[PDB]
Amino acid sequence: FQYFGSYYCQPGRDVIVHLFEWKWTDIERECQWLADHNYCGVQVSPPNEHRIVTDPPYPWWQRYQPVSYTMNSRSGSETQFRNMVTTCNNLGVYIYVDGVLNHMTGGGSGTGSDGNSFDGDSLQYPGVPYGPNDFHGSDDCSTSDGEIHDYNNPTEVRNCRLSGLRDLDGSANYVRDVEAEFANRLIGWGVAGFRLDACKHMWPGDLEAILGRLNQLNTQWFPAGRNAYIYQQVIDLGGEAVKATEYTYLGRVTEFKHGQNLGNVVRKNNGQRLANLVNFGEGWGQLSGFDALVFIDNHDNQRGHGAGGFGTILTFFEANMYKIATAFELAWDYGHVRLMSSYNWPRNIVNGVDTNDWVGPPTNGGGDTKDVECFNGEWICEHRWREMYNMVRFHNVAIGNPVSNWWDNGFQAIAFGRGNRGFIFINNEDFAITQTLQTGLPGGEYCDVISCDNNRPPCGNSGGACRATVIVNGDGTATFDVPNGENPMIAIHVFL
Ligand SMILES: OC[C@H]1O[C@H](O[C@H]2[C@H](O)[C@@H](O)[C@@H](O[C@H]3[C@H](O)[C@@H](O)[C@@H](O[C@H]4[C@H](O)[C@@H](O)[C@@H](O[C@H]5[C@H](O)[C@@H](O)[C@@H](O[C@H]6[C@H](O)[C@@H](O)[C@@H](O)O[C@@H]6CO)O[C@@H]5CO)O[C@@H]4CO)O[C@@H]3CO)O[C@@H]2CO)[C@H](O)[C@@H](O)[C@@H]1O
Ligand SMILES: OC[C@H]1O[C@H](O[C@H]2[C@H](O)[C@@H](O)[C@@H](O[C@H]3[C@H](O)[C@@H](O)[C@@H](O[C@H]4[C@H](O)[C@@H](O)[C@@H](O)O[C@@H]4CO)O[C@@H]3CO)O[C@@H]2CO)[C@H](O)[C@@H](O)[C@@H]1O
Ligand SMILES: [Ca+2]
Ligand SMILES: [Cl-]
Repeated sequence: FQYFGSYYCQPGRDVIVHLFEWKWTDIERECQWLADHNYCGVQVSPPNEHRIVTDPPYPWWQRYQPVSYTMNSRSGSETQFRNMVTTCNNLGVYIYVDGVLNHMTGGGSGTGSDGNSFDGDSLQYPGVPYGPNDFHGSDDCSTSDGEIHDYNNPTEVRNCRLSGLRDLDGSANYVRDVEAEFANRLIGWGVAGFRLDACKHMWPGDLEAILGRLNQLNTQWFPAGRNAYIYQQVIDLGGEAVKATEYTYLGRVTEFKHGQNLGNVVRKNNGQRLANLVNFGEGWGQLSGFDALVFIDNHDNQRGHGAGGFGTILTFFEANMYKIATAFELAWDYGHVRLMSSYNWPRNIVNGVDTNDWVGPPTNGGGDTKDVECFNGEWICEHRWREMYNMVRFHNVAIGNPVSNWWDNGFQAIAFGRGNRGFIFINNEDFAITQTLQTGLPGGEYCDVISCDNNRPPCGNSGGACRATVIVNGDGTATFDVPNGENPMIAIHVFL
């Protein structure tokens, strides 16, 4: 039985970006920028035919209610999808499909994004086709409303309806065949892998049966005999009967503890200290790095969906702390890193819940999506922020080097290197620090890539606040002058 947790990237590329609700034409155009900045790939929103919800008007979450496995979605047509995949693959930037296999729609009836009808009440999905026999039901789920309530009951979690979403019978050969045909069609077009939605709600044995039906990647671009890359969404913050460790034998698993812990640390919640990150990773009770897909925030928890709440996870709304957490995550050596890329919406937290957590992407009406224009107040484009992409370059130069030359002052300042390739100093204190440290880097003149454009003089001041150059002495020490406040961190590194 094959393992699907290994990704495939061009040399010098590694980090993934979730281009949440981006249209295919925009992702196709973005792949040139992503390749130039040595990102490895893109997670795309569910591309199959999905529900069109008009009350409320065209929420993002309509794409998590499949109507069929045809390929006309809010992000564009099948033609536009295949154009995107071909162009991106040709640039060495790969595509990971948000694959929604646990369920179809909730209740009610309507027309999906490709003109096929559905009826959640009668369990009729003629575009597939699925009927009542293809779903779990009262024989499989004994809760009074048929929905999931008790996360200490694995059978309930896996056989009942997640928030009323009609729950497919993943044990049936027909459903396994239909879902593998969908995945294999995507793979045949050049898709490199999948973010598998709601895997906590599916039996690992059913996922194993589906994955065992997959074809290997398309050799127009990928090496012969290469399994697709599979990472599985399982929210495991402890204290439940379904565990992430149940899924790691199939592929990687989303490590939600990672963003919870880094959010709490950088926020200094309940007396947390940055110095505690000295052993961050598996030693914090998390998955092994090889098993983990890691990220500061995702499309659910930036808007309170999933575990819930707004006092821990860091997002673009907390931009300064968010950059600190992401910089640490990119400079560290733990997990496959995914960066969220968001759109703005009128987040309105009332009694701990965002009342507008349903709002979809920038739109002119009718359920369309507007062309991306980064930094216009509608598209956030975190992956295009200099502090992000320069730390992606830092991360790339550092690939294969362990953490070295760790230093901490005991509280909210840390520093560490990656072999002889890069060094970062993070000052999360409310004061300024002047500290000479062994960097492990060759002597020379370096630029702070958090504030400057380049890694060596001329440093480049496109952001307007490029700091004075950092001198690494012949002995490898450098004196770091890091004021507290905005971007309170200095990162330096060598060239490839
Ligand atoms: O139709 C009848 C039906 O109406 C109501 O339900 C509807 C609901 O109000 C409406 O918002 C929508 O549901 C959305 C959902 O709100 C969105 O979040 C989105 O859900 C997908 C999500 O984006 C995915 O990333 C993925 O995340 C899931 C996890 O896989 C789950 O495990 C679960 O996390 C739980 C976690 O595991 C636990 O440890 C604990 O922390 O609690 C968490 C749950 O709070 O939830 C997350 C986040 O949703 O999977 C989701 C599904 O793909 O998209 C949904 C579909 O559009 O549609 C509902 C159906 O109409 C009403 O509430 C029902 O009672 C009623 O039967
Ligand atoms: O070439 C395009 C642009 O490049 C340069 O802009 C950079 C910035 O120098 C970076 O600092 C960063 O900008 C982020 C910023 O770090 C982040 O804090 C956030 O700022 C928001 C803020 O959250 C919000 O409160 C409010 O004040 O609006 C700010 C943004 O206007 O988001 C910024 C990105 O929008 O990344 C950009 C792009 O790399 C250069 O300075 C620009 O002149 C240039 O157009
Ligand atoms: Ca299920
Ligand atoms: Cl996810």
